[PDB]
Amino acid sequence: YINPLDGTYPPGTEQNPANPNPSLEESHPLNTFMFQNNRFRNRQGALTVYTGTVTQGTDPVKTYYQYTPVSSKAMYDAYWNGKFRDCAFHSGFNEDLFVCEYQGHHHHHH
Repeated sequence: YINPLDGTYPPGTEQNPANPNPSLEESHPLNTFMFQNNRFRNRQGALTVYTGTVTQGTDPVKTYYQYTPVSSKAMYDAYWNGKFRDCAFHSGFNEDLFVCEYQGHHHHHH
Protein backbone atom coordinates (compact mmCIF):
# COMPACT_ATOMS: atom_id res chain seq x y z
CA TYR A 1 0.00 0.00 0.00
CA ILE A 2 1.15 3.52 -0.85
CA ASN A 3 -0.38 6.50 0.89
CA PRO A 4 -0.48 9.40 -1.63
CA LEU A 5 -1.59 11.72 1.16
CA ASP A 6 1.74 11.31 2.98
CA GLY A 7 2.79 14.93 2.44
CA THR A 8 5.98 13.84 0.71
CA TYR A 9 6.36 17.13 -1.21
CA PRO A 10 7.27 19.98 1.20
CA PRO A 11 6.49 23.36 -0.45
CA GLY A 12 9.17 25.98 -1.05
CA THR A 13 11.43 23.44 -2.70
CA GLU A 14 12.58 22.37 -6.15
CA GLN A 15 10.45 19.22 -5.82
CA ASN A 16 7.43 21.29 -4.81
CA PRO A 17 7.73 24.80 -6.34
CA ALA A 18 4.50 25.85 -4.68
CA ASN A 19 4.84 28.76 -2.26
CA PRO A 20 5.34 27.25 1.22
CA ASN A 21 3.84 30.28 2.91
CA PRO A 22 0.25 29.65 4.03
CA SER A 23 -1.96 32.34 2.62
CA LEU A 24 -4.50 34.45 4.43
CA GLU A 25 -7.67 35.80 2.92
CA GLU A 26 -9.86 38.16 4.94
CA SER A 27 -12.77 37.14 2.74
CA HIS A 28 -13.23 34.48 0.11
CA PRO A 29 -12.44 35.64 -3.46
CA LEU A 30 -14.67 34.57 -6.35
CA ASN A 31 -11.69 32.70 -7.84
CA THR A 32 -11.76 30.33 -4.86
CA PHE A 33 -13.74 27.08 -5.01
CA MET A 34 -15.00 24.41 -2.62
CA PHE A 35 -14.11 20.76 -3.14
CA GLN A 36 -14.93 17.72 -0.97
CA ASN A 37 -16.97 19.92 1.35
CA ASN A 38 -13.78 21.89 1.95
CA ARG A 39 -12.54 25.20 0.59
CA PHE A 40 -9.67 25.05 -1.88
CA ARG A 41 -7.37 27.50 -3.59
CA ASN A 42 -6.22 27.30 -7.17
CA ARG A 43 -3.33 29.62 -7.87
CA GLN A 44 -1.39 29.18 -11.10
CA GLY A 45 -1.90 25.43 -10.93
CA ALA A 46 -1.10 25.20 -7.24
CA LEU A 47 -3.77 23.74 -4.98
CA THR A 48 -4.21 25.00 -1.46
CA VAL A 49 -6.28 23.54 1.39
CA TYR A 50 -7.60 25.67 4.23
CA THR A 51 -6.24 24.82 7.66
CA GLY A 52 -8.83 27.08 9.23
CA THR A 53 -9.22 30.65 10.39
CA VAL A 54 -6.39 32.52 12.12
CA THR A 55 -6.38 35.38 14.58
CA GLN A 56 -3.66 38.00 14.77
CA GLY A 57 -3.60 41.12 16.87
CA THR A 58 -5.90 41.13 19.87
CA ASP A 59 -8.81 43.46 20.59
CA PRO A 60 -9.87 43.70 17.89
CA VAL A 61 -8.51 40.34 16.81
CA LYS A 62 -7.97 39.98 13.07
CA THR A 63 -9.25 36.73 11.69
CA TYR A 64 -8.20 35.51 8.27
CA TYR A 65 -8.88 32.31 6.38
CA GLN A 66 -5.64 30.36 6.17
CA TYR A 67 -4.81 28.13 3.23
CA THR A 68 -1.79 25.85 3.38
CA PRO A 69 -0.33 24.41 0.14
CA VAL A 70 -1.08 20.70 -0.03
CA SER A 71 2.03 18.63 0.51
CA SER A 72 0.26 15.46 -0.57
CA LYS A 73 0.93 14.49 -4.18
CA ALA A 74 -2.51 12.90 -4.44
CA MET A 75 -4.24 16.27 -4.33
CA TYR A 76 -2.05 17.55 -7.12
CA ASP A 77 -2.40 14.24 -8.95
CA ALA A 78 -6.15 14.88 -8.76
CA TYR A 79 -5.46 18.05 -10.68
CA TRP A 80 -3.05 16.49 -13.21
CA ASN A 81 -5.51 13.70 -14.10
CA GLY A 82 -7.82 16.44 -15.31
CA LYS A 83 -10.44 16.07 -12.58
CA PHE A 84 -9.52 19.49 -11.22
CA ARG A 85 -8.93 20.56 -14.81
CA ASP A 86 -12.59 19.96 -15.41
CA CYS A 87 -13.86 21.95 -12.44
CA ALA A 88 -11.32 24.53 -11.25
CA PHE A 89 -11.47 26.50 -14.50
CA HIS A 90 -15.14 27.46 -14.54
CA SER A 91 -15.65 31.21 -14.86
CA GLY A 92 -18.19 31.66 -12.07
CA PHE A 93 -16.79 34.79 -10.51
CA ASN A 94 -20.08 35.65 -8.79
CA GLU A 95 -20.63 37.22 -5.36
CA ASP A 96 -19.84 34.05 -3.39
CA LEU A 97 -17.30 31.25 -3.26
CA PHE A 98 -17.46 28.94 -6.27
CA VAL A 99 -18.80 25.42 -5.85
CA CYS A 100 -17.04 22.52 -7.55
CA GLU A 101 -19.16 19.92 -9.34
CA TYR A 102 -16.69 17.23 -8.34
CA GLN A 103 -17.03 15.67 -4.89
CA GLY A 104 -14.73 12.67 -4.96
CA HIS A 105 -15.17 9.16 -6.32
CA HIS A 106 -18.56 8.36 -4.81
CA HIS A 107 -20.24 6.08 -7.33
CA HIS A 108 -19.51 2.97 -5.31
CA HIS A 109 -20.75 4.57 -2.11
CA HIS A 110 -23.61 7.06 -1.81
